Amino acid sequence: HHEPLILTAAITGAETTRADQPNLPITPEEQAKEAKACFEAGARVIHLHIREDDGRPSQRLDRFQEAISAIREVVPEIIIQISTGGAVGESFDKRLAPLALKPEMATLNAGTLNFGDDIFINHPADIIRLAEAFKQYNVVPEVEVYESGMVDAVARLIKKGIITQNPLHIQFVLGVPGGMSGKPKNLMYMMEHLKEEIPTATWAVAGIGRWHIPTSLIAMVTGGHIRCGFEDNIFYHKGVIAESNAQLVARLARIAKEIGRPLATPEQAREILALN
Amino acid sequence: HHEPLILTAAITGAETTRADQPNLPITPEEQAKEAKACFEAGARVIHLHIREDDGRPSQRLDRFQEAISAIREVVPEIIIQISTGGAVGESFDKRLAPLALKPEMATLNAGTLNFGDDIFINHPADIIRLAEAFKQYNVVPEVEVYESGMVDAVARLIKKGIITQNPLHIQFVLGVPGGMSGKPKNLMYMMEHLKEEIPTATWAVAGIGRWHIPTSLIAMVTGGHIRCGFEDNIFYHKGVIAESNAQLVARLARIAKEIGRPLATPEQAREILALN
Amino acid sequence: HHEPLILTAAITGAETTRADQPNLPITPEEQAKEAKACFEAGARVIHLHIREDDGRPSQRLDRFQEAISAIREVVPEIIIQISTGGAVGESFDKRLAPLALKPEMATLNAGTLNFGDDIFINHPADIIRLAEAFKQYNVVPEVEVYESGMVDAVARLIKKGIITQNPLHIQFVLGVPGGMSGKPKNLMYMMEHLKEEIPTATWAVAGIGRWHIPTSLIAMVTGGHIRCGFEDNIFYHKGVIAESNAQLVARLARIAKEIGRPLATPEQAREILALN
Amino acid sequence: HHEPLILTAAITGAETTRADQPNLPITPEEQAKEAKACFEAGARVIHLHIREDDGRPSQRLDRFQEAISAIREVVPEIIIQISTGGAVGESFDKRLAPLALKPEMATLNAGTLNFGDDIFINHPADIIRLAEAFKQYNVVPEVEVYESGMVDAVARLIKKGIITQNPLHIQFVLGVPGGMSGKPKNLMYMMEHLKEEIPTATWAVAGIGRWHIPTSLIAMVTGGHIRCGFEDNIFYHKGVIAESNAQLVARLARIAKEIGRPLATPEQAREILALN
Ligand SMILES: [Mg+2]
Ligand SMILES: [Mg+2]
Ligand SMILES: [Mg+2]
Ligand SMILES: [Mg+2]
Ligand SMILES: [Zn+2]
Ligand SMILES: [Zn+2]
Ligand SMILES: [Zn+2]
Ligand SMILES: [Zn+2]
Repeated sequence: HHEPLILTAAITGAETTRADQPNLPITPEEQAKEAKACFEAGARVIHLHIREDDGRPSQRLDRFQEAISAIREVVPEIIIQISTGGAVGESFDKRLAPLALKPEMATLNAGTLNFGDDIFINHPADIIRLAEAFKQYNVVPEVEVYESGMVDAVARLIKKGIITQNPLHIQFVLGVPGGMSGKPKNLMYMMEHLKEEIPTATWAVAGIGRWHIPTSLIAMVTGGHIRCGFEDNIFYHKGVIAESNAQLVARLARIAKEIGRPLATPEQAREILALN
Repeated sequence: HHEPLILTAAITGAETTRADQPNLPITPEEQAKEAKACFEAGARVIHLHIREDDGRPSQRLDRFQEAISAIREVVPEIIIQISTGGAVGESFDKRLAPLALKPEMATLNAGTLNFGDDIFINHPADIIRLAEAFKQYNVVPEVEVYESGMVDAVARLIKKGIITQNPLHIQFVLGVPGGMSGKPKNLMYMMEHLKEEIPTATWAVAGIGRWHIPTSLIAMVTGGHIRCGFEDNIFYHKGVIAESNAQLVARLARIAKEIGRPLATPEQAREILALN
Repeated sequence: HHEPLILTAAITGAETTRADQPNLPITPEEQAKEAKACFEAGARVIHLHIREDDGRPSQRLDRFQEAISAIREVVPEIIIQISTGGAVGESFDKRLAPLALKPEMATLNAGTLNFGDDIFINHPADIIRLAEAFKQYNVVPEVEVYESGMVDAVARLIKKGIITQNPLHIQFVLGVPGGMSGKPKNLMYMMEHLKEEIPTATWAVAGIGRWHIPTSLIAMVTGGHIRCGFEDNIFYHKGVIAESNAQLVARLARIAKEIGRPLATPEQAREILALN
Repeated sequence: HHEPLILTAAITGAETTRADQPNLPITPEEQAKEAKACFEAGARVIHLHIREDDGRPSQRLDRFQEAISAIREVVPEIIIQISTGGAVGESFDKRLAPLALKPEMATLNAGTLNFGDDIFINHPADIIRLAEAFKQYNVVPEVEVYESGMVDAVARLIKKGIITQNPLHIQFVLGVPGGMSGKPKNLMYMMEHLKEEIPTATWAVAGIGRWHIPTSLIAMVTGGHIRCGFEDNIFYHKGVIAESNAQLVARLARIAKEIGRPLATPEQAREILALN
């Protein structure tokens, strides 16, 4: 718990509505304002989904460029990580295309799983073509794993030379209905499983909904990094809607200050994530 | 390791070929002969997939009835458990239909996962309609779980009253490329996770390929039950093709005898699995 | 994590020196002042060792009565838990005798271990006669466990009817040089091992030195209770001396408030610990 | 699980009686006969305690030399590992002295624990002087661990350069009343904890009494080595006395042959244990 802590803010996502979370940033300007407040509260990475002005999820490259430019202009030092997951059911071609904008980092979903009432599909041949696109556009991946078997699947892609990023950054996404939950036994199992299978990988955790607090506090004291935000959780407390993404980031920064864990500077975040 | 041991023989499966495993039983008569040898070697359950005479996987109800009748006639006491998984890619309607034959037991796959180069699809709405069909035809399920999150998903179906079977029998299917592996850390994690989430559930393990021996020896001494067979593993030793499914069953029976774990009688197997 | 949190303050101990920790309470008056400040900061239990005015550890019943009375006079709501461990090397007769003062609670050390440069001795026959004295004097024990095997040893005393207290309160004491450390894998293992062996037991954790923060944050989100204080840790941060025991308690209360875990009232602490 | 398996036979011990186990070897001639039968059954190490002709435990160097010479004369290939634990209650000077006989290997008990009705004492200063005697006499240690905290204590002696043996061989001694039990969760925890704290250490497990089978089957498939014998367990099955130590060794050799795990040759056992 003395190693620097990287906080990611997943500020928008594909499914959160403005009716449930009135402070949900939808436009590039709203997303830039939120990103500045999150950076000042301690966030070093923004996990970015884009929306049309009507709130529907978007995959348009011009809209992604608009949001990336707006965020970059308010906080040049923040790391802008784009989502290649998008909205469940979106075509894989549309999910892959924004890598052509050459972001510093982007997500790489490592498997298929039932996801609420639907299926989040990542066909093995599509995972390989996405992994190949990361190499061609020189984008560093954040590999998203929702279950134990996805760690093994990623290890096999490393062994075959399909994923060559080293060190590799994994994010455990815990709490999806259909995926592994965020209970402490599970996060401890996952970090130890990852250490066995991909020994040099670094990791972060996203705890959906009620799992935000248990995943965050374990990650605090096990060297992991943490994601928070409206994409994953709109509540500050049970039954109490959050005021902003920055409010969620600031609580994690306050707990890190209480326990003496320093927040990573932008330079340290880029060094840990091998973005230089 | 003093509790009775139930051995399941998965004798055929959907993908194993006769060229790789010349002793693969394909016809109902061949499957009955294998089932008798497996029963005499210690198996109390047969996990049944059917094939056409040309070796292609089948879902025909008349072919399922032919195989069930042939096995029943050689060993009336064996438990015949039919597969509702079938061949990856088969239509869900064809996978569900054989429950109408009212077998004593059948498999119920609890989630979707990448499975080798393809996806084994179990849409959440199809899992619910299959669970409903088990109730209507008074069939006891064996719930197949390939990942941690599938245990939580099954617990939510129990909470909603969609799965009412109690005690419920779970089988951990470990070693699929895309699913959780069969390493000892994983089987220990899964039995403890299941005890937390579905405390009265019983369990078995199927260790695909190289995971057959590690899963079997852990299950031996943790009270679990074991599945073996050509569907999951065609080798008796690394690089040494097995002579029969009964050879694989007999090794497990010999190890159980060495350590003093009794094999379940047919009556004990039916009592543990709540088939009476 | 809405379950009430009981904070224990171990304010003095037997070995801490005022040379290392200038604000260590030594006398009954100093201990009463600290106990009131700890109670106001959120502590519901004081774990009490006594000292002579010169700072030497004491086992005298008149001195224990002086300290108990001084604390009760200024903060009657707090639970005063006396130590039967005392200073390593103390005679077992002197360690047992203060149970005759009929405190609400007292510690019951469940095994022997190397403890720094010495041995903390708890002979099996002495553990049994101490367990019998808890029954004789109607005192509730807090059972101190430093290793996995002490949980099994306590389970055997329960089976034999030597310990009949139900529910039983266990405290994991982690970080002793010679005992189990406070790394997160260990505290997760211990709570799970205790759930298997003594399913109805409640638990707390004391994290010695550098293990204070990792044990506290894991206990926060797993339903455990927490001990802090100069007996276990004199530092607020690595290389930063704590200002008082109440400063350590207040940090835990602030983290609990951040995450929405309520602090137990005195009535709830007595109900959970079965002190009524 | 193709890694060679080293079997140790702990043939006599200090406490086993011929009244409970009529075929217990007591004299040097009896111990030599048993050692040859154990070697032929697959054992590569003899863990040696000596007795007087009346069955009383001994620490005499002339009696140790008699037993070592008798075993070497009939089976020179076996590794003779002497006990420095001896009978609980024995003086530390008498326990250390036989290292002057310059055996190939000897045990090094890494902590104190309650042991049945007594205490097995290993004062921290005595552990250090024993570690120094291993260097003085050029003997390789087998470090005996009964609890998690003993692994940390050994790691601290390595850090201080008190133990310089590399690779270090640890034996987990599980099932002592007072020590960690041999349940599968515990052996999995211990091998993983040892991998975190002493990454290059090799390990074996001794499962006392009823824990012999669960520890052996887990070690079989996790790369560990196994100890068996009358010192730890006199029963072949629950309520079935073992016929000899070689009968216990032969069962482990049969299970290893069933699963395809080779037994170490004497040369491989000396290479793995760094005895050349
Ligand atoms: Mg949708
Ligand atoms: Mg706002
Ligand atoms: Mg196919
Ligand atoms: Mg044949
Ligand atoms: Zn996303
Ligand atoms: Zn099948
Ligand atoms: Zn104390
Ligand atoms: Zn011994």
